[PDB]
Amino acid sequence: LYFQSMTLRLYSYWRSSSAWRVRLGLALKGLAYEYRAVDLLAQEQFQAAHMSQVPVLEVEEDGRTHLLVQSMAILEWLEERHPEPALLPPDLWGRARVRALAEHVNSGTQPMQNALVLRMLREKVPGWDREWARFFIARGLAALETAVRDGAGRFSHGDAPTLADCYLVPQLYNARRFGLDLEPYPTLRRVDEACAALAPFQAAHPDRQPDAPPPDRRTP
Amino acid sequence: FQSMTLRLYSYWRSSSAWRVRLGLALKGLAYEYRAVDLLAQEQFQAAHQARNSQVPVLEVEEDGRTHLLVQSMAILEWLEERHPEPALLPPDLWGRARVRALAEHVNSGTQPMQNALVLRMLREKVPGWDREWARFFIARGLAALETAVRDGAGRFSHGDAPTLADCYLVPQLYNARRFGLDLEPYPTLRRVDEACAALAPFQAAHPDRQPDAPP
Ligand SMILES: N[C@@H](CCC(=O)N[C@@H](CS[C@H](CC(=O)O)C(=O)O)C(=O)NCC(=O)O)C(=O)O
Ligand SMILES: N[C@@H](CCC(=O)N[C@@H](CS[C@H](CC(=O)O)C(=O)O)C(=O)NCC(=O)O)C(=O)O
Repeated sequence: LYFQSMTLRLYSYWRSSSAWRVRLGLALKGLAYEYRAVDLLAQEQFQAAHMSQVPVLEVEEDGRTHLLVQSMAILEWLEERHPEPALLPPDLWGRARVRALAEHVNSGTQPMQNALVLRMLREKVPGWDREWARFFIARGLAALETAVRDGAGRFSHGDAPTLADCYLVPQLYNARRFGLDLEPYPTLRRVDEACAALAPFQAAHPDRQPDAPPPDRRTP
Repeated sequence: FQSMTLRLYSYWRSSSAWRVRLGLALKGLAYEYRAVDLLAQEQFQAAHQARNSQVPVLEVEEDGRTHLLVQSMAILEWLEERHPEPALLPPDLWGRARVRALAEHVNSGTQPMQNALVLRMLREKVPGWDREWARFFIARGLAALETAVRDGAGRFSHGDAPTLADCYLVPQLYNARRFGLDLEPYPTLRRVDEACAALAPFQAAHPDRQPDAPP
């Protein structure tokens, strides 16, 4: 049953792009949740000098707890459980398109720049991790720019936000982090600007999260 | 009215394409097989900064319009929505989320690490690193997947019928074997793989049955 007293708890790190996607689905659906910070920096530093993954959406209903993992799985659950406002359109072609744009990020871009990948690159070849990240992010953004520019609306798919924007916006933030020039992706930059003006996008941004450090205490 | 026709751009040994071959076979859907010369393609990509594209692509024509569906997971979701029976997702919200997470552990969490471009770039910087990396990341993904699958598996990854989860698992185990990984540490994955292998659709989708497989 779609029991209505579910409470939600998100395990999140302020600048995790994977967690940010889920923050965006939650914000866009107008869903309240408890923020449970997971300090991935502390865990990295502790593990170095010698498991907890993000996102996890914990759903509690009357003494039963469900732990939902994988951003895409979590977002598809949100869309089934709370269908309005829809972040997938009702037509099947559009659904496939939106899922493909999400997957270009989910599977095609982010994994190549995740923190474990980058750490293992730069252990073998100092400095190369950031060059690698820029290469693979640029490749993913080029695929997106082409696939989006196709009959583009104001957003990645039509004239309202969808799951595709939930994946695009955090990925462009990571692109900027690594110093990738975004000049070649004008459609993506336009979409990013349209999203940035919306209250739910503002709410989900890293800088607004409970665990966000001030600017002068952030690593690159 | 032009009724729906399916054409799959595939390469016999591509795990991403195989996933979609499994969805199509499980649903009893005929399709035209369109072979892609992936090895020639990847040689070009490597020499040209991979600017040029991926399989699978499912080309669908209906009512005079053509749709090119990309990304295995998006294609498989479309097949499940467009042709519901037999179902490759469970009916209940919690089981759907579990099956999608299992699928994504492979789709986003294991296969990208071992993508031919990723391994070529490693191999260009440090010869042999590609093998070490693939083995590390596939084993890591499979270890996590074993734990997750064991909590909910029946005969198959989720309960007692095949689901999208098994469409991701089976090709990924075949790739693990290509990289020489011991599969002993994943007994649940192996038992599920064996249950799937016995089924006609899995047999039909396997690399060795495809038109582009070597003699
Ligand atoms: N495909 C998964 C990706 C999850 C993921 O990469 N999570 C990272 C957070 S995203 C972040 C990079 C980012 O901002 O994209 C990273 O740490 O890699 C993580 O939890 N790392 C800690 C760990 O595994 O122990 C998903 O979509 O949920
Ligand atoms: N997340 C995507 C993955 C697609 C993918 O990696 N496709 C590979 C084929 S899968 C294969 C590796 C495999 O067997 O997994 C590989 O050759 O990299 C491909 O077409 N590469 C050529 C290119 O990018 O130009 C999807 O699920 O469709």
